[PDB]
Amino acid sequence: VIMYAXXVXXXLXXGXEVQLTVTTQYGSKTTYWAQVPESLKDKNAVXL
Amino acid sequence: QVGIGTLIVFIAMVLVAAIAAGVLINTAGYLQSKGSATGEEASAQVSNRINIVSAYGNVXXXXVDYVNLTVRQAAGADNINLXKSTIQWIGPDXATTLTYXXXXXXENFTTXSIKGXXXXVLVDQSDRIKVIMYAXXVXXXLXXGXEVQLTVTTQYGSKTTYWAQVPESLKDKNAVXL
Amino acid sequence: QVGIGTLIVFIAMVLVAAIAAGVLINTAGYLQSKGSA
Amino acid sequence: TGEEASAQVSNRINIVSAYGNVXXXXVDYVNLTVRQAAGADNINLXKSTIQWIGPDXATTLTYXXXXXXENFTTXSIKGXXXXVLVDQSDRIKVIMYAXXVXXXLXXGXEVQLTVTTQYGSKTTYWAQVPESLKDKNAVXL
Amino acid sequence: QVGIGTLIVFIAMVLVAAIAAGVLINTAGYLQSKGSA
Amino acid sequence: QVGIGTLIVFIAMVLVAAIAAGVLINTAGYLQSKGSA
Amino acid sequence: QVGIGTLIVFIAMVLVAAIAAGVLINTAGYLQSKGSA
Ligand SMILES: *[C@@H]1O[C@H](CO)[C@@H](O[C@@H]2O[C@H](C(=O)O)[C@@H](O[C@@H]3O[C@@H](C(=O)O)[C@@H](O)[C@H](OS(=O)(=O)O)[C@H]3O)[C@H](O)[C@H]2O)[C@H](O)[C@H]1O
Ligand SMILES: *[C@@H]1O[C@H](CO)[C@@H](O[C@@H]2O[C@H](C(=O)O)[C@@H](O[C@@H]3O[C@@H](C(=O)O)[C@@H](O)[C@H](OS(=O)(=O)O)[C@H]3O)[C@H](O)[C@H]2O)[C@H](O)[C@H]1O
Ligand SMILES: *[C@@H]1O[C@H](CO)[C@@H](O[C@@H]2O[C@H](C(=O)O)[C@@H](O[C@@H]3O[C@@H](C(=O)O)[C@@H](O)[C@H](OS(=O)(=O)O)[C@H]3O)[C@H](O)[C@H]2O)[C@H](O)[C@H]1O
Ligand SMILES: *[C@@H]1O[C@H](CO)[C@@H](O[C@@H]2O[C@H](C(=O)O)[C@@H](O[C@@H]3O[C@@H](C(=O)O)[C@@H](O)[C@H](OS(=O)(=O)O)[C@H]3O)[C@H](O)[C@H]2O)[C@H](O)[C@H]1O
Ligand SMILES: *[C@@H]1O[C@H](CO)[C@@H](O[C@@H]2O[C@H](C(=O)O)[C@@H](O[C@@H]3O[C@@H](C(=O)O)[C@@H](O)[C@H](OS(=O)(=O)O)[C@H]3O)[C@H](O)[C@H]2O)[C@H](O)[C@H]1O
Repeated sequence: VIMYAXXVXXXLXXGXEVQLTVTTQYGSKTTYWAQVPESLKDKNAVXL
Repeated sequence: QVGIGTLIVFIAMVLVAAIAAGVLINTAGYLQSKGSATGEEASAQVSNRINIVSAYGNVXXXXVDYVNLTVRQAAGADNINLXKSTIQWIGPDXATTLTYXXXXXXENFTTXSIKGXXXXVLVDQSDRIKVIMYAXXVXXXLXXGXEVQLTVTTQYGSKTTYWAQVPESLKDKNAVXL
Repeated sequence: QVGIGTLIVFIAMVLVAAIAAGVLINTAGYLQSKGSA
Repeated sequence: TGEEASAQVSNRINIVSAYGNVXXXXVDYVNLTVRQAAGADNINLXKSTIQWIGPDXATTLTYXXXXXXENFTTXSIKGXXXXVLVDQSDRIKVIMYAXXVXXXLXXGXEVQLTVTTQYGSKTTYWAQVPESLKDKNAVXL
Repeated sequence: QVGIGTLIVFIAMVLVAAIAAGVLINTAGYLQSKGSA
Repeated sequence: QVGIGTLIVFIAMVLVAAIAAGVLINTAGYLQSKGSA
Repeated sequence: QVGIGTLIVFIAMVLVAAIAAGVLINTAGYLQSKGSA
């Protein structure tokens, strides 16, 4: 699932946390607390 | 007619179970997110720690004016930011808690680089950053014998203590090792 | 009707235990890699 | 119920270090430096209470604004707010007048501080004054 | 009505876990202060 | 709800280990500085 | 007439859950005092 964060919000810096709820058509809800690593120094890709 | 009655009650049971089933899962949804985050932060607090390799100090006239520390990230430590860390100075005159700045003085410390690209972050195991502390701008210089207690604390809460004991004599020493 | 209600809740209890099982292993997975390092 | 109980267990307030002033020949202030625990949310120190089991008076301290009497005052060591811990890197110093709560503090005396947050998580710190305070401007209880 | 029974029993396990959780934290606090001293 | 109860108890264990780990490292910290002097 | 049956049985479940719920609450209380001491 693709999400352009610099267009949705304002491009997350370090530490910035986002709470996502993916709700299916029938109604089932899945929560994910995607928290950016507190440091992004010399990292090409991170694991939220 | 009894068939008509049980049908409507049956519709109630599937809806009542669905509500009970639903909130049973979303409650587990919150706790698993909190449980996952708690495990990561708890391990970070234990592991992401700063090791103090060495500490020296410039000597003017006969009183130590600067206190420098070469810091290195501990074993198995992720990125450590030296701007989100506070150094607590338990000296002979004051007891302030130093914070980060940008070129030292006052009740703030500055970090110059030694080996690395970033002069404020410990990216790899092989980087050393020098923590500049102005003793003449925090207390009242640092004469002989006057020891201070420094505890560098990272943002996660890891604490490293170092007793900077000035040499008992400061005569004919341009720079000494605290 | 009680049997029907039990079956729906049974699915939730199965799924809830799976979620609790999952985080337990995944947390241990991160810890072993951090511990090994 | 699930949300509240999880906050009760998880959101806790940790204590980094303690230090206090030394006037004449005794300790008059007992300052702290608190920090959020693993995954703790916003901790409002204005809604928390500190239980003081001292050598003399054993009371429960509430919050005020500059401290004396039976209250504590919270200054901000590092952060935007000075009464609530928001980020993991926030440090707030609580100030407690030991010459107002009790009759100052001498050597050997120990204080049992229980910092209970609003939700209920309790952190206990056994502040022990050093057994000698000769020629010390500040100590580390 | 089987779903109803789960709800209150669910609430119970939240509390007993909270009660169980506490006894370790405050106990470990004592050995924390005692061990340091 | 057995899974839900496991989660909160799991949060207890990590914190307790975090407290216990904090004791040993800081306790060794003072000994390190005292021993060096 | 079928709706009368599920009402009374519903009353049984909440009490049965409450009876069971208390059992863990009070039992956890004993080990809390037992464990703390
Ligand atoms: C801890 O590390 C800091 C790193 O900056 C070091 O700082 C330097 O101390 C010098 C001195 O007080 O020891 C000071 O020296 C003056 O300025 C120099 C330069 O212009 O910066 C230079 O003119 C002269 O010193 S030197 O280059 O001959 O050594 C002197 O006039 C530096 O400015 C200062 O940054 C601390 O000394 C050390 O303890
Ligand atoms: C190590 O930790 C330090 C802690 O101070 C951190 O320093 C801060 O970095 C911020 C950013 O560069 O990441 C910078 O943020 C300011 O505020 C931003 C926003 O309004 O919040 C933005 O205006 C600017 O930053 S940025 O969006 O262009 O990146 C900036 O004005 C803080 O000023 C800076 O102290 C380090 O980044 C970290 O490595
Ligand atoms: C615990 O934390 C409290 C936080 O307030 C701290 O309180 C301050 O102690 C100062 C001193 O160390 O006793 C005291 O100093 C006087 O007042 C200063 C100012 O007007 O506030 C200043 O005039 C003088 O001190 S200084 O600026 O030269 O250092 C002095 O007359 C502060 O008023 C007091 O709030 C405790 O010390 C600490 O233990
Ligand atoms: C930590 O907790 C403190 C608790 O005092 C909080 O500060 C207080 O917040 C109150 C409110 O929650 O904003 C505010 O209350 C005032 O008085 C109320 C009433 O008359 O008693 C009411 O007018 C307003 O509040 S409210 O009813 O809308 O909630 C408000 O004017 C207190 O003045 C304020 O000190 C801190 O913010 C928190 O961090
Ligand atoms: C080395 O150890 C000696 C031990 O005698 C110590 O001196 C004594 O300290 C006492 C105290 O700890 O300050 C002091 O006690 C006096 O009497 C107390 C009471 O009336 O019995 C009380 O008034 C005062 O002490 S206290 O309650 O505040 O602790 C005090 O006036 C003794 O008189 C004193 O000889 C040295 O200080 C230490 O360096």
